[PDB]
Formats: sequence, structure tokens, C-alpha cells
Amino acid sequence: MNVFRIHGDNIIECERVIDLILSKINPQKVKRGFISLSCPFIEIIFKEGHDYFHWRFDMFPGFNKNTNDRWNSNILDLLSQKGSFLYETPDVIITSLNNGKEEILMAIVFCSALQAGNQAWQRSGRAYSVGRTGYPYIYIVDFVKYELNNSDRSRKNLRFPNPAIPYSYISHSKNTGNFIVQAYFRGEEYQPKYDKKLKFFDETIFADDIADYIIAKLQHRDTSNIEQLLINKNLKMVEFLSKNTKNDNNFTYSEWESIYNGTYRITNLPSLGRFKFRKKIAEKSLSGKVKEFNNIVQRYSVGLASSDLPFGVIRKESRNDFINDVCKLYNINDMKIIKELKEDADLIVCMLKGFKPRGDDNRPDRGALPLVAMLAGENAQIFTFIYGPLIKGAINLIDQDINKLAKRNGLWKSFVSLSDFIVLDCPIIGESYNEFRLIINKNNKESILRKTSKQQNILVDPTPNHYQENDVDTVIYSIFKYIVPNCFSGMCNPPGGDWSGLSIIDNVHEFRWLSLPRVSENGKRPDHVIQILDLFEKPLLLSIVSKEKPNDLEPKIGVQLIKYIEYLFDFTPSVQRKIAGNWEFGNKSLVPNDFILLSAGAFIDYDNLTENDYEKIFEVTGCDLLIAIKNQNNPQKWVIKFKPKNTIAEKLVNYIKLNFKSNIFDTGFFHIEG
DNA sequence: GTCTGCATTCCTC
DNA sequence: GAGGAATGCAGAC
Ligand SMILES: [Cl-]
Repeated sequence: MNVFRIHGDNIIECERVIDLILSKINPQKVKRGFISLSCPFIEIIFKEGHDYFHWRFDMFPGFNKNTNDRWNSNILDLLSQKGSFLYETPDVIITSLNNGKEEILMAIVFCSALQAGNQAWQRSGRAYSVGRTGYPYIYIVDFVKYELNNSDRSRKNLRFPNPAIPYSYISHSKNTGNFIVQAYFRGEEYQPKYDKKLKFFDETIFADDIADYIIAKLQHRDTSNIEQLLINKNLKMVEFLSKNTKNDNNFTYSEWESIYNGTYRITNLPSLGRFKFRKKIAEKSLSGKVKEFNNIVQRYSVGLASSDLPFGVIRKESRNDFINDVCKLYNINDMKIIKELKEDADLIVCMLKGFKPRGDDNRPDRGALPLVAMLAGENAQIFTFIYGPLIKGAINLIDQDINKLAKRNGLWKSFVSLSDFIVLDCPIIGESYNEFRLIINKNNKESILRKTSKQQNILVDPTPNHYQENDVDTVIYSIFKYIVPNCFSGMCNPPGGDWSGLSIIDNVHEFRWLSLPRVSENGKRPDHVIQILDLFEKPLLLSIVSKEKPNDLEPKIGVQLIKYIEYLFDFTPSVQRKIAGNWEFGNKSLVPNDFILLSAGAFIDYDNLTENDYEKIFEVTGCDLLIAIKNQNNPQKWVIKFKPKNTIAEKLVNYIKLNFKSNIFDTGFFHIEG
């Protein structure tokens, strides 16, 4: 037998990897259950012709935020040990268990939509940091999903990321020698007959290639050829994007192609200089000598990928003059500092506001230097210019020990790890005029790029410090997705809903609402929506919220869950398909009176609730059902108590009790009190 | 309070 | 109008 672990942010992310495997593997036997209270498993017997395989996948939901926060050891330490120095967490890590320890096979990130603008690089630190470890980094995204005006669920026009973002994965792969890729799955809203922006999309960009790659990695087989097919699709996405943008201020596909095939490097393109680097700065952001610094950059710079990306190049042939102008502007007279600035090499200049008016850091700026390092290499000389307001404590730490600031803040960690020179021309909150700093960070950057955490083997123990909201979620998901409907995968019975979308089925169609907001005017997005069709004359939609403790259930949460479903019913489903037949745009609106809507709050309670406490929770939340869960340690069991508010919820409880049976799931790990 | 994930409006060209 | 600049809310701690 072979055992693999799937460490995920939650049970849904873990199960997405299992669904990808089950899309290519058709198993002879499937068994589900728990290896511990927190860790569900799926066991499969399958064959490749005459060759049988027996695999078990043990799932670890909820990552640690430190070394012993939830789990006794942090699986993420395996990434820090290989050079992942940014505080970055993927969605899933898949490991192989051998000789009492875990070995990472890959890191996977799932994204619902191809993000655009600075949101495209906001989390680029993940791909950069995990990419430099040698462990494969797979970014999977749906192409396309429409952004909506939440007021009326009307679709906004499609926006695409700058072609340099998808390209960065390709360049990061080449620079490191590791497999870092962006893969695209056909979204339900990919409808090219209704949107002219998709006219030239090559449908061969859509990735069985991801399931093939995962299975070949699980089998310890050669994946070089599958990797090339995926890289080819990533490149064809850059082709689609660059051929749809204007060539005057952006790299053309033939320029990207000449970099990809190794003819030229991104800084030695023969056409470099046809557009300059022109950073756009809002007039309200200006202070000190920022405008004059931007003029000096635009006097010497050559564009890198796009004229208005927040970075560009100062070629070594112009570096002396650029440095003389900066030194004259900021009164830098120190002979030794000027020599450091005048090193005879190309200089990447990155310009970022960094901070909002109250000195709180810009999230998108965290990915700017990782994006530059993925495109140009981490050893490229980077001059980072910051002009946003700094709180007094931040400039104080810059003057005492910049690494102290980098240790506590992700933005400062990105700046300090990747910049050779950090220049600040910042307003200081509480003071009338800007502060100027010129930090020679070369030696510090070099030290960070060699740093790795303590080498040590990891075997995460399946018993966490304590049981909390991740465990409540795993239990709720297992009961309503596998035990009560009698399913073994995500592709089964009514799909229901979660944070990523809501599906409602009938006798002929599956209707789906995509792009669900966290809140509506009177509603809150449920953690899970369960559809039950064999209980009442009308179908039931059970909306559930999961919390660590009963007092974490907010006032009117039960009513808000129902009102969220009522909000969706006020609009045509995003997409629909015939359960017998392809996804199309939603055509017909659904009727709420055709459904019974109930709400439920789930939590962990160690028998600290009286009849009056339960009465108070019902009054506060308005939930139709409360699900009180508690673990028993000897023998390990989850004891479930279903508390109905009314007669309708009581019928649901009796239904759950009657159907708490399964040929696939080991229900023996549960005890339903009533 | 701070830090980070999430995602929408603002502003320059 | 395109698309990067800029911005804040929320949850978790
Ligand atoms: Cl093309």
C-alpha cells in the first residue's frame, strides 16, 4: 500500500485534489472514514490493466499559523527549509509517506478567476517563494468567471491580467529549474459565442493534463513530457493575451517568444527602448521630491514588458547618469555610497507607494518585487523606490534594524528580501515634511537568499492541539456530503453549495450561481448549502454556518443565511446545464416557494449547554437547527447532538438519523445522540 | 491595537 | 475606455 497526505487550508481544498484524481482513476473499491478525529481519509483500489494499486489519502485540514498552533509540527517548514522565506501558504500540499517521514510532491493553489490589474500579482510572493524550493508549484485557475455588480448580479466586462503575469511562471521555472506553472480549467462561464473578447482564445490552452500530472507524480513516474505540455499551454495563454494588447507600450508575442526560446534575455531585447518605463502616480500621492525622481527615471529608463507596469530598467550604459541625477536630487555626497550605486550592471527600478494614507501597507505591493524576481531573476539588481506615508514606528525601525520590520510585516519582508537598494521619500504621519533614506541592502538581500530554516524531518501527528472551526467544518462536510447522501466524490448526487458557488438541481437541470459575495444587504454567505429532495414534497435547502464555539454564532446568523438564499433567488442563475447532456448561461429564474429553506449553526460544545442556554442560542441566532459536536478520545469518536428549533427541523433530524448509513463511509467513527 | 486575505473604486494616460 | 494605482473591510490573533 502507498500512503499520501493532503494538507489543505480546509476539507473542501483537500477534496478538490481527490476529485482531480478520481476524474482519471476509476476505482474498483473505495472506502472513506477517519484515521483521527481531524483527519479524514479516502482509500482506493484501482488497476492499470493487470497492475493493481492500493492508495490511501490522509487529509489534514487547516494549516498552522506557526510551529505548533494547530498541528504538533508544521508541514510548511519543509518549504522554509528549501528557501521559501516569504510567509506564503499554498491551498494544498501533497506528500508521500516513506520511512516515517513526509516528502512534498507538489504545492497547489486554486483560484476561481484569472485576476487582473495589481490583483494579478497581489499573491505572486507564493509562486516566487515556493518556486525557489524545487517543489512543484501548480496554479490552477478557471477561465473565465465574470466579475459582478453585487447589487443586481449583472456581469462586468472581462478584464485580463498583464501578459507578464502568466509569463512570470514560465520565466521562474527556467531560472530555478523547478516546475512552476499556471493551468487553466474551462469555467462554466466560458461562453465564446456571447463575448467578442474570447474570439481568439485557443481552446487547446484548457488543461486531463493536471490529473495526468498528479497521478504520474503519485506513481513516481517521469513527468517531463506532461510538464512540457502544461508549459506550452501557459505560453499559449501569454500568446492570447499579448496579441490582444496594443504593441506600442507592451511586449509583442514575438518579443516574449524570443525570451522564451532563449534568443534574448528580458533585459537585452534588441527592441528594448521602443517604450520607456513610465510609472503612473496619482497627484494625491505626491510629496517631497517624488515627482522629480519620477522625471529622472523616465529620462533614462527602458520599459520591462509594459510601459506602465510599476518597474523598468536603467541599462548599465545609462546608470552613471541616472545615479548622478538621483544623488544631486537627494544630496547624496558620500563617495562610498555613490560607488555602490554606480556598480557597472543593469538596474531594475521598481516604484511603489507601499502604504495607504494611515500608513497601513498595500497588499498588491507585496507581489511586485516577487513578480520582478520571477521575470528577471532574484539576483538582478533591484532599486526599490517607496513614496507612501510611514508611521513613526516604521521609520524608527528602518533607522535601527530593518530586519526587525521585515520579520513582522509581509510587505517589508518582500522589500528587504529582494531589493539591492531601498530608497524612501516618504511623508511621516505626525510630521510636516518627508524623510529621505537610501538603504544599501545588498549584503542583507544576499544573506536572505541563502537562508533556510533548520533541516529536519516532518511527520505531522494526526491529533491537533485542540479541536476548533476547521474540525467542525470537516465533520459537517463529511456528514452531509458522504454519509447522508451516500456519495464518495464531489461529482455526485445534488452538489449543493459552498463559498465558491451554489448549485440547485431539479428533474432535468442543474442551475448554478457563481461569484457569491461574502455578504448581501440582509444576508451572509453560508459555509455549506445542502439540498435534500427525498424528505418533503418540496426540495429542502439547508444552509449551515460552522463556528468553534456556540457564542461565536452571531446575532440573526440563521435569518441572514436564509436571506442570502432569498437574494440569489431574486436573480437568474449564472449558468445551467441538462443533467443528462454542456454549461450555458442561465435562462430561467427559480421560484423560492418551490423550496423549503432551513438554517443551521454547528459548533463544538463539551456538554456546557443547559436547556436555557440552547433556548438563548435559538433566540439570538434564529437558526432552525443547532449541531453540537464533541470528540470522545477513548475510543476516538465524534458525538453529534442535533437540536431542532421547530417541527420541520425535527423531521430533518429524524431523516439524518434514518440515513446515517453507508457502504463507502465508516459511520462507526460517529455517535448520533439524537 | 497589528497583520493578511479579500476584493472594489479611483486616477492617469 | 484600458488597466495600473489606490483604497478599505474583515477575521484572526
Ligand atoms: Cl494566439
